[PDB]
Amino acid sequence: EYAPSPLDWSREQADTYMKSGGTEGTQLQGKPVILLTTVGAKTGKLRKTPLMRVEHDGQYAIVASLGGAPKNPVWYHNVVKNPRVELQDGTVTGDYDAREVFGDEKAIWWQRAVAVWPDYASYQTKTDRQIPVFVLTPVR
Amino acid sequence: EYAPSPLDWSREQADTYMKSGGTEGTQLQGKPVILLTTVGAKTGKLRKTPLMRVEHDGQYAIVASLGGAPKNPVWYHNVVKNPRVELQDGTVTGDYDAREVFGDEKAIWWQRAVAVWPDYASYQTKTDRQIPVFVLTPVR
Ligand SMILES: C[C@H](OP(=O)(O)OC[C@@H](O)[C@@H](O)[C@@H](O)Cn1c2nc(=O)[nH]c(=O)c-2cc2ccc(O)cc21)C(=O)N[C@@H](CCC(=O)N[C@@H](CCC(=O)N[C@@H](CCC(=O)O)C(=O)O)C(=O)O)C(=O)O
Ligand SMILES: C[C@H](OP(=O)(O)OC[C@@H](O)[C@@H](O)[C@@H](O)Cn1c2nc(=O)[nH]c(=O)c-2cc2ccc(O)cc21)C(=O)N[C@@H](CCC(=O)N[C@@H](CCC(=O)O)C(=O)O)C(=O)O
Repeated sequence: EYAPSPLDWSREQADTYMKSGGTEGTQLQGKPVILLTTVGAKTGKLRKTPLMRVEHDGQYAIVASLGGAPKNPVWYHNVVKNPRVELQDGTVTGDYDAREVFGDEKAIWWQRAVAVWPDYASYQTKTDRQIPVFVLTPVR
Repeated sequence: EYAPSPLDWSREQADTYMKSGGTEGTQLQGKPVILLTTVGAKTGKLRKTPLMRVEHDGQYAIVASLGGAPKNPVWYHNVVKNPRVELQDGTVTGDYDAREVFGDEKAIWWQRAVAVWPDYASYQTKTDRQIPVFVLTPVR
């Protein structure tokens, strides 16, 4: 009662990430965090979203978890509509194309994500909604 | 003169800016440079555009001119359609609302811009078309 909401923390972390040029706000419980920029599905405004860092050979994966909620985070719809995103990993920023993965291809990235953030597994057991995963490829 | 083509240079400067987290690529002939993020008017894709830094009390101005050429840079149309932009000044990134300015209000910012980059004045004498200027106001 009177404490900030999980959404307030997320906003604050994003802000710190931006103000600091990727030097602060890059961690959550000692695990690395990236900053995603998406284009609003409806408004066309830039939205900043801290997410866990899941990386393999220059590609990143992002997970639309929101704890184990019934409904996807709003940013999920931004990525689907506008797959050109920006991902900042510490001081390094790049543009990427995002592609939702399914089945066996997803299970690969899902395992890599759980290795970074074990709670993802627990999130999935809390809900029948299949937690989306996108794979991000640098533009070349 | 062994200069790179203006497109290639722009891409490269933007890239350096992004890779370095605003620590490199922030200068052009000893004058400061910002990195503008816009949403494509038609595609909805993120575009990164290095521009001269023109600043006053937390607001920025940006000037739309490739030399004194007949047609506006294409990013001009992105800002008109999608006035919510991002501006990176060195390590600092923020969200801004952009509005095109005219008459007396423009002349104020035009003076500040010429102080930073005198060539702007010369660009305007090469064309009857009035070189656009936007004023960017922080939001959030
Ligand atoms: C070719 C095009 O680039 P541009 O026209 O944005 O280039 C303008 C240049 O000014 C920039 O490269 C700029 O970075 C250069 N520059 C500077 N330029 C300055 O002006 N001022 C400065 O102070 C400055 C400083 C500066 C300092 C260092 C440096 O390295 C460069 C600097 C492009 O990327 N094309 C791409 C993307 C274009 C795009 O955004 N496309 C939109 C299309 C929206 C549109 O145009 N809508 C209508 C237009 C119709 C109409 O106009 O009525 C349509 O296409 O139907 C989208 O994605 O949606 C492509 O073809 O794919
Ligand atoms: C409430 C909403 O948030 P959301 O995008 O649904 O999801 C909440 C997010 O904070 C949340 O998903 C993540 O940021 C939280 N989060 C992680 N969330 C995850 O899902 N996965 C992670 O791995 C993760 C890691 C993480 C690490 C650190 C941290 O601080 C937060 C982390 C929001 O930001 N609303 C904004 C923007 C909404 C938006 O994009 N609007 C759209 C359309 C909206 C409409 O249709 O009404 C538009 O502009 O077009 C607003 O209402 O103005």
